[PDB]
Amino acid sequence: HMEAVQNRIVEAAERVPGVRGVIHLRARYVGQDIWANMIIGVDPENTVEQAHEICEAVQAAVCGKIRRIESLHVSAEARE
Amino acid sequence: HMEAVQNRIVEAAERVPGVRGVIHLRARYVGQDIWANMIIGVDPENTVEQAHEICEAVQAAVCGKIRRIESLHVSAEARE
Repeated sequence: HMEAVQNRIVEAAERVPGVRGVIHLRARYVGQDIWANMIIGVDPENTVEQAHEICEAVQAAVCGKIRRIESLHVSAEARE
Repeated sequence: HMEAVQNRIVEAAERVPGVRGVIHLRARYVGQDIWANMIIGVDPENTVEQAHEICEAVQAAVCGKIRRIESLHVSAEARE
């Protein structure tokens, strides 16, 4: 029953400047810890550097709000 | 192990305009649901009506962010 935690991850991610939706989220329990992988949408006209910064901001925001997450990998794809 | 959920309640409550800290929070599981009772601080110079509105706003904010809560009673006390 991972809906509640995944809902929290998505909402946290979406509240970060530059996030155009969560394209993909795979979360799994490793013991009582969550390890996750996420792909966010970003403006196709952002620079690669900006997209990297937005990914780092999502990582901080999400990990800050969901204490059980012990690994979170965030990548980005162009989204209009 | 109610720390994580109680931390979430407190943080949610504090982010509501007019909340001057959480003075008291008693939360308990009833099955897999949380029932809670909270006292917030408010400006002593707010009206009784305003304090009521702030309590209602905390109730909405908290219940909106913590899905397992099925009852939340919020009251207010003067805090400088």
